[PDB]
Amino acid sequence: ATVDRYLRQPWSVVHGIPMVCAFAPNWERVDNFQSRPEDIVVATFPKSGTTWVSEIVDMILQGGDPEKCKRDAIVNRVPMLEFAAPGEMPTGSEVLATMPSPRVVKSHLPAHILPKSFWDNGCKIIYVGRNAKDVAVSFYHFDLMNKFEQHPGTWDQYLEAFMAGKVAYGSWFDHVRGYWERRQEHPILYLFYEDMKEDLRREITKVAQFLGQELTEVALDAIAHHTSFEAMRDNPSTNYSTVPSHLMDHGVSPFMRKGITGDWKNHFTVAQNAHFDQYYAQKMAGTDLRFRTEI
Ligand SMILES: Nc1ncnc2c1ncn2[C@@H]1O[C@H](COP(=O)(O)O)[C@@H](OP(=O)(O)O)[C@H]1O
Ligand SMILES: O=[N+]([O-])c1ccc(O)cc1
Repeated sequence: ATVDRYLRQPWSVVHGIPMVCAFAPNWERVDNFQSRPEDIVVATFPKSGTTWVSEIVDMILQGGDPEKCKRDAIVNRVPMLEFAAPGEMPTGSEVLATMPSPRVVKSHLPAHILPKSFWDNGCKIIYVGRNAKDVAVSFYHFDLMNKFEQHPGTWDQYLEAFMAGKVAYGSWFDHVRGYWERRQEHPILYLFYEDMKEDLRREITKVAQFLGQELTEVALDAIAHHTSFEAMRDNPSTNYSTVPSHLMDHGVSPFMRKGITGDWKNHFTVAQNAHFDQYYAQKMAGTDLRFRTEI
């Protein structure tokens, strides 16, 4: 009721970055967020594998036992730093204040507005990047179903906004390059969604090592089995089916939508693809960061 006036509103702006309308009021709760050195941040541009990696991390911290990951939904096990639903739920920052170390913190904030406390405390950041074409498709369908978002209109107009960095959380180009460069002065494990599709066990192993956790072969296989797309799609703890329909209309588009690399080929027109490829090449010249659009 009270949150309704924030839903389906145009983006607000915080520190020059487009922001979900409901999340933007009382930004100081974010700017002044009190982190701990043991915090683990799962940071992504939206729709790049946040939930996937969050479940992997929580599974690793539970020793590979899926029962401890079924006791609550992932939205509560891994709170989103900047989440807010004024008048209906506590903010993510308030929920995190009460959680025991090691806290797992999800965020989509670009590196330059991630709260300074994280950088000062050297907090381990696991960043996940995904190729921009698949991200755009996933984010468009997410905005169709998620009522916190401004309505995206048609796909062609959404794609123009995406390429120009007008969507919530800003420019994908700036986001992925910012955390790629920031690893110079901070402990960051920079993962690729496409690598995880190619060889999930290889990436789980890298996450475990970054976190200092040793996995038996049995625990590694258990985590890989429980973090397949099919498993996470059918798991009520990870598939977001417990979110009220007035916030996420799962009938419009499910959260666990397709889970592949290359769905952009089913949405980009021949013209859109050529135009996107030409712009992307200009915007990504001068970084060594590279993404795969097919595996
Ligand atoms: N175990 C998994 N394996 C492969 N893809 C997964 C996955 N879990 C979620 N995904 C996909 O990651 C996207 C959600 O990303 P995020 O958690 O950052 O919001 C969605 O992509 P699609 O819309 O392309 O299906 C979701 O289907
Ligand atoms: O991950 N999330 O829950 C999100 C991501 C993007 C957004 O605009 C709102 C919510």
